Amino acid sequence: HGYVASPGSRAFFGSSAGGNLNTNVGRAQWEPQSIEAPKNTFITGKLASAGVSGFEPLDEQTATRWHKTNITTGPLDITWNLTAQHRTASWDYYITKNGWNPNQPLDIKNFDKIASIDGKQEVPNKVVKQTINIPTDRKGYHVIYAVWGIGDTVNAFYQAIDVNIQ
Ligand SMILES: [Cu+2]
Repeated sequence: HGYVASPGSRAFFGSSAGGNLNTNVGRAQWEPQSIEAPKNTFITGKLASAGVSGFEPLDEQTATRWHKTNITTGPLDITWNLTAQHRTASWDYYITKNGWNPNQPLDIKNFDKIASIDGKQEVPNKVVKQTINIPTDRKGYHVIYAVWGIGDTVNAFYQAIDVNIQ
């Protein structure tokens, strides 16, 4: 169990630690760490919730629905907080392509992978800090999809992150 705290994930921003910067986020208000589903679950319109019961409100998709963190292209620091550490296989990061439609359901086919970090089947610390590169053809509102792949289960934790790139 874990979430991306910086830049705050869509779920995390629904919690008090995240400033309640997103309203009406279902279970994400209280447990943004709990978006767990089998690996390689990428159902169109169900990326933000990973299809998980009680996280459905996260799947709404419009240009103005969600709070964005202002960022630049180039390096971006990602910080996870893990409420329950688990042996880890992988950390994968995706971002929406230039030209994507922020008023349509999220579809993984409209993202590129932009980073992949091997977990080495070790147990990470409670705070995990990684740096990924945001490609320079992205500007304005984009969604980063951060996926923590568990080493000793068939599951992963899924974190959609709303950013405004300038
Ligand atoms: Cu867990």
